Amino acid sequence: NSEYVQFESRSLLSLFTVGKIPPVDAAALCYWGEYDPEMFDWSRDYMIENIFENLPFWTMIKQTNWGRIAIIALPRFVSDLYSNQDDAVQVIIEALEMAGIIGAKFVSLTGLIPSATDYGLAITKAVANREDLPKITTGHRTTGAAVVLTIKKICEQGGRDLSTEKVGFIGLGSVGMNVLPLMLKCLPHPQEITLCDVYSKLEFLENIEQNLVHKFGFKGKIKLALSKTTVPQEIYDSTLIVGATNVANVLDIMQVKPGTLIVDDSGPHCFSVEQAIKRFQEREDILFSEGGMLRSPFPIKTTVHLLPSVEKIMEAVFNSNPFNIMGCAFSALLSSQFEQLEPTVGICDGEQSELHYQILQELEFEAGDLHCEHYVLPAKSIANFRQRFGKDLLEHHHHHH
Amino acid sequence: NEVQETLNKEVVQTKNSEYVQFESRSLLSLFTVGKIPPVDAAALCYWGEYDPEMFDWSRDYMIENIFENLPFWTMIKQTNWGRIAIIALPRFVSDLYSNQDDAVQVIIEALEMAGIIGAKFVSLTGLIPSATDYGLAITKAVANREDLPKITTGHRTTGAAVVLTIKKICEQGGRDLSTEKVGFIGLGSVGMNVLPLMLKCLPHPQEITLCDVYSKLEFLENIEQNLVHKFGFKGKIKLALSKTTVPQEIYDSTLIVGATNVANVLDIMQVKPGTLIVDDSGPHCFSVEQAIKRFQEREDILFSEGGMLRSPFPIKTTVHLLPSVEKIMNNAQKEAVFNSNPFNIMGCAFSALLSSQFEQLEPTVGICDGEQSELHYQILQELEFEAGDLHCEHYVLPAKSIANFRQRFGKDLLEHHHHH
Repeated sequence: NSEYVQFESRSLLSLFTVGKIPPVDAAALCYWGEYDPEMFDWSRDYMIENIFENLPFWTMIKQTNWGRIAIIALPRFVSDLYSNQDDAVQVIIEALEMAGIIGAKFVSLTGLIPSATDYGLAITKAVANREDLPKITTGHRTTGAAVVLTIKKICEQGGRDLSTEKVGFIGLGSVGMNVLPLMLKCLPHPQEITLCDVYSKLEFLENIEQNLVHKFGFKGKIKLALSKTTVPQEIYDSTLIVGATNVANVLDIMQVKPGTLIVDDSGPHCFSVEQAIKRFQEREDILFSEGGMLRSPFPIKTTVHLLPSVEKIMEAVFNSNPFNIMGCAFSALLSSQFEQLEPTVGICDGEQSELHYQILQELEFEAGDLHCEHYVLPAKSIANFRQRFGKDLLEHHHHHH
Repeated sequence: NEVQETLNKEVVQTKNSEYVQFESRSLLSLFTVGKIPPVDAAALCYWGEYDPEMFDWSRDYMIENIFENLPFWTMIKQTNWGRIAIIALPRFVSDLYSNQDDAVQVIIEALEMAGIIGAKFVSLTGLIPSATDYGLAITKAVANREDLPKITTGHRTTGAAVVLTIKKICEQGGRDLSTEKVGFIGLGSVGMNVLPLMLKCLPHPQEITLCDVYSKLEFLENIEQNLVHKFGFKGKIKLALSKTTVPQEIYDSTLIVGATNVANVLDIMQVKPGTLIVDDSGPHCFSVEQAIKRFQEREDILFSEGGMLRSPFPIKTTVHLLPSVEKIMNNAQKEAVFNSNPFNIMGCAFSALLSSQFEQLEPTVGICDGEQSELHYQILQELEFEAGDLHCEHYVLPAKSIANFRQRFGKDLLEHHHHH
């Protein structure tokens, strides 16, 4: 019941081969989340062998004003990619072969696929000098641009100036190392920056601190804090929290002070999504949103083909914003339309993300409106937040517990 | 549920042949991930006739929700000369006869799929030619297109297979063709191919009887005149006209070559003892079960398929059943059809591979230049090809029974029987 979301009962691969579906220009690989024994009544290995059949599954088509992109689901769960890298690389190459057939020239590795494939390098090992396959990309330079666009939006809608914010970064990984230099070059420098990571990355954080004062030109307070399973209480003194970590529920959403802004690319989210919604509905004292979601100026027509096996035991996709598309997936389409936006493999210099930011703003792209998975923060609640939690009013709220 | 579900599966994973092998996963999907090499040709087929007892679904439900109005790549034939894809159109026999425009449309879509998996030529097997004006209805719709593989009716190759079956049924029966009174039932597409080819490659018979429906009298009269001038036939030529059932005149024939599409026109119980029968008809012009019953009790006839070829080397066949249908066949002998002669392949399907390897063998659309079949016959012989062993659908004639026929109805023994 919408012209921008339509379900297709027949296989998209078959319809393509009979000339009923035009080729795509790019593709994006995803996985089936994590296995839940209450959702499905099969075992994990039975679903991999008999339901997914160890084959890539072309499940979605997104028609944008800048090309078409196919969504292909690998026949694995997220834990299966981490426990066997060789098998994960193998199923990706097969998915790359299918993506090349349907016309894709670039393929994004969405979710935790980079974190499990040496950020794409484990795949380039097996591709060697093969050319018949489309080129892979982690899309993390576009994800970083989407995070910076969300920082800009959550501060604008919150009625808060970034230059008088105390920003805390949880997780300085591939996406994290793209956001921090890009944030300083596109937005006003904050009053304070806090870097937080594992003990293994102390010298790593110590480096970024020194790069912050010389190379990036940050002249504010820089503090270093280390996480042990959970975040140090020091991070709760931050007024804006930027999360880009792979460990889940590291931030206690009930310990953040009233008026905190949270931008989290992490999927899974570094905080409890359900506890954040409940606090926001009762208190309306926080702003939190996805970090890696982009909002296109023009709507996107999404065709959906569910696996008939899983379709029986299933809203979710129809209950979506037709203007929204993930920055990681869209990155493959960007590389296919703009040769200057080269694909990214592994962790490398994050300065080039400024090109992605400029292009995204040139096309009148902005971050997706403030939302977290299924929940969209209502505009009237955001307005109530702006009137109640300006910088001059943060000290005048009771911090529970 | 799982536990037993998996057990069941484990067992039927009998996959027992190095020549025939079942694949539970989609052949199209396995191709797109580089696990299945491209093919050189394809063959289009259909799901036979719908009988409400075989399947438990409605005919419309199966077309819309089981076939999903899409072609189904169901088989791969790996021969020593190329690979062929067997693609099933989402239609039955009547769906092709009742709507030609829709039949052409789904055929176009099948050509599109065949081209993607690498096929350069596509055969129209079964009754598809008779339902698409022998390909002309498809050629008119693909006009001005260069992106699709070329279609062919393959009837020049089926005709070569029929002549090869005539040569084999006479050799195994211990009979000489030059002392046979041959009767042709149906001078259609393949019939107009076998008659000129038979005279140009095998010894001329003593007598020839042309038999068809009434409206084609002067057509039969004209080819009769072509028989005496074009091919130098100096034997007796009689013309009989059939209506509903063959005329008694061809029951006087000792070798019967059927090439008609109307079924049960020849009474197998009226055939004189010692008669040899080759039939391409699909539906067979005779009752198959009555022929098996008479052959098992009396062993006084030889009958076989006409359009089946036998390759000198075995053929590796990959079979992927429709998962919906696979559970309805369950574990009966409908899956014992897996057991088949790995040397056997239909001449119609094999024709598409022949055109992809030999440029002199042009695709055929419409009924034309039947003599040209001689090429098809010559190359096939140079490749050491022969007709399939004497068989009729599921039944293969045992060698001991064929020997009993040759011992009792050989070349010098036919004249010493009751009906001469």
